Amino acid sequence: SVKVFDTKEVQDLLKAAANLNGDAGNARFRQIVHRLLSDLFKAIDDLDITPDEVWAGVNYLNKLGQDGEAALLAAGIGLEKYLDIRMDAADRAAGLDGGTPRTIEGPLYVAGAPVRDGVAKIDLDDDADAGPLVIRGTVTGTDGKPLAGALVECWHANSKGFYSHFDPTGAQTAFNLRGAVRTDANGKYEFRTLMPVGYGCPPQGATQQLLNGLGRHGNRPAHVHFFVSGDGHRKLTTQFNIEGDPLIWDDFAYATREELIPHVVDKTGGAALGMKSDAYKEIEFDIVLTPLLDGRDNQVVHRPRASADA
Amino acid sequence: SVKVFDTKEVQDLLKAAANLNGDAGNARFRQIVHRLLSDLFKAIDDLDITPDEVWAGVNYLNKLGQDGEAALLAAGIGLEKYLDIRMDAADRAAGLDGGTPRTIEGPLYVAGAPVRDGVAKIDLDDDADAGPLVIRGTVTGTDGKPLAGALVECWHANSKGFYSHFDPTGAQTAFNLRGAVRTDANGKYEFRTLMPVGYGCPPQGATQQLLNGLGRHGNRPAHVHFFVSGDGHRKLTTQFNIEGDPLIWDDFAYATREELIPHVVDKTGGAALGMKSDAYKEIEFDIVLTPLLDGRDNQVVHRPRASADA
Ligand SMILES: [Zn+2]
Ligand SMILES: [Zn+2]
Repeated sequence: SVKVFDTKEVQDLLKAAANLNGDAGNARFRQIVHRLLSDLFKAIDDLDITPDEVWAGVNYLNKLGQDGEAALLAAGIGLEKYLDIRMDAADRAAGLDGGTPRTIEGPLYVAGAPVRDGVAKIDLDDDADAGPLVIRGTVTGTDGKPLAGALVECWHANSKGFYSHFDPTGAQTAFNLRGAVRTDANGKYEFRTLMPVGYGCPPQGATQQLLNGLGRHGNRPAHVHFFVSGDGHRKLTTQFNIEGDPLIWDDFAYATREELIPHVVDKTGGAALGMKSDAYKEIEFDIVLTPLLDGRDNQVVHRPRASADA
Repeated sequence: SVKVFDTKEVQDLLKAAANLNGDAGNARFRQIVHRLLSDLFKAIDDLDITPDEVWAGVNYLNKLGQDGEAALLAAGIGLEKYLDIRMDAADRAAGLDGGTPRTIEGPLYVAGAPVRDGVAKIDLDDDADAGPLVIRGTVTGTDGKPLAGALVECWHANSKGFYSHFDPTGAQTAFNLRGAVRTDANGKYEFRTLMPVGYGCPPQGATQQLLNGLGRHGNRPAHVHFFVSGDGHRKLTTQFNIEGDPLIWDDFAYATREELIPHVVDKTGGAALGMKSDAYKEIEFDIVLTPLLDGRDNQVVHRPRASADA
């Protein structure tokens, strides 16, 4: 067995490849690339990764991008959760850890949903196998005061586990099961929707291929995603899990938090809300936002996101 | 900046994501994934890589695979050269460092070229801007005796810097500038071709995008690729560079070696050889192969490769 990482030839190659001694340029980017390349080269050296293994990994990266799944893989190997862990640690160090917990966004947000006042009905497509669901709650700040005019956005899957704009069967209308509500004067919001079923990775796709190699499933428990925002407060990325889903603590993207599992309550009187049956389920999901730090939101995330027109 | 990498929560997440403790999955694959993931998480912690930075990297991985350029990036950030450095070290440790030096294959080999005995004309398409070139040499073993019936394959670019089967203009015939010759009884091979000009990355592609961010060019000096094989000997991947190219020691893929820069000789008498002018250039490139180690070729590489019919 041979080791070459700590040799002058290898260190010169890394310096050249990242252009550390180049003209003035993007020093931060060169610093990051040098670190990632150095770590990769050292891992190849330490584990004696063969050329055949490396070229299989290179081939995998081609498939990953061809499938458009790099952000799904980021969820599946815990990187997305890891970013939340680092934001959580920064919040604890600054006393901003008293609100509704964050969790991962996932890769399926779509911008452009219509904003309603107080109540939105977001099931645009018929879904016979999904029962009616009312999600409602109150938004407050950590101080305790309800927040009027706060913007509550949600998105979730249908009974086949698919999201609109990402449904491979093409069966969904634009913005089905996606919507936004401005809270009323008492901080209240309400979504009228249908019950989600859990998501699973595209079985032929790159993420599931890698999970298969690891001996891992690619499934998520049923859940609903949220963005919540409002004047004077930081933007919350969160979700809640559907109580009783047996995958709730075995999510392939590691998103579950014990504070984010509200009760599912059987109700009647559905016709008064325009639901499709008298019997329906209600989930009360109250949300607590944190104030800005020095007038700034130190944890909002910019990433590529889909958009569409109504 | 927070430091969370060493915490139990993060170490547990890494063990889960790579399924180190599961019964299922490929053991070697889980080990490699855990190492790469652990190193990535530590780098993010150490350099305080922001979520915005991480998601830009994720987006880049999508573009890289969409462009089909993972193998081109592997050459461009020195990973392909690095594999050669590790193979060279193994050969030194085993006493097998006495042949013509290896260099990188690159991503543009195509299997299927018609095999000729002794001499092959490989410029099938006219190319007015490239002058005539003869490449000839003798294949020997490390003992200095000629190897008869050894297979010498070469491939190189036209005057526009493009290879057949990878020419985005579609202008080249199958196997243009791609040869395969079996050496004669005296070990000799000869190719009659045109002079290559250097390759450059697809300018809108992912590899050049990353190089642009580093402040690096994506150009190669003019060169000719070789595979050389023969019974009882290991398969050699190598190249030679055209003497005098201004980029000869500034290859973006770091492939140049001092032993692989043969002298270019001005000749006359081209018409008798079937060349398009009386004056032509000649390059003598002798090749030394190494015998098998314990009956096996311990350095042959299996990677995805194109193929075509003549
Ligand atoms: Zn989801
Ligand atoms: Zn080349």
